[PDB]
Amino acid sequence: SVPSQKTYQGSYGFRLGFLHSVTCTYSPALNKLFCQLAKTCPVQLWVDSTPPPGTRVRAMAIYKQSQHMTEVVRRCPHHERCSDSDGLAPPQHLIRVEGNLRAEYLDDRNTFRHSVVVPYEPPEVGSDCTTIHYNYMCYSSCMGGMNRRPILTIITLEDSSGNLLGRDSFEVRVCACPGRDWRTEEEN
Ligand SMILES: [Zn+2]
Repeated sequence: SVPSQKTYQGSYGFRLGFLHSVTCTYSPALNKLFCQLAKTCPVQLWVDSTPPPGTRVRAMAIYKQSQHMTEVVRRCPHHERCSDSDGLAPPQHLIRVEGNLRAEYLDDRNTFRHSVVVPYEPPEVGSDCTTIHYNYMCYSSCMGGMNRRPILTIITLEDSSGNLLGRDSFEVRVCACPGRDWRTEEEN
């Protein structure tokens, strides 16, 4: 199957935000994030009202192109074996959450898809949003992995049972020079 990618603000008015940037830059025109391998990618979570205690935030990657959407996105044969473990993320997972000991990594028993989920934290004092720092652990160009195929990251706001409360998404290109590729794609 293929996880839904339909934007859904839900009852809490959930949506993502990105900084204005290089190692990580977001293009609103392309709804696409360009980043270097294993570098911090700040993603903001915005809500109109605070969701219930127990709400969680999950991130999962899927291939963007129809002919590849059914294939599970995972790290390539080289990166899954480089022992760059952080102590929590399984080595096959493309997406990691940085600096959160409550992050949980899932390998779905029915879809076999990977995801990382953390508890939703309401904004701190003096802040209007919550920021999650993600890392992408394989290049878009990795052979035997994404192999130049574009991916989408789907972020979902879920209740304590895992039911859907909100959804947003963005394309991602993990590359050596985000700045250059961003300009090229904006141009085209
Ligand atoms: Zn790789």
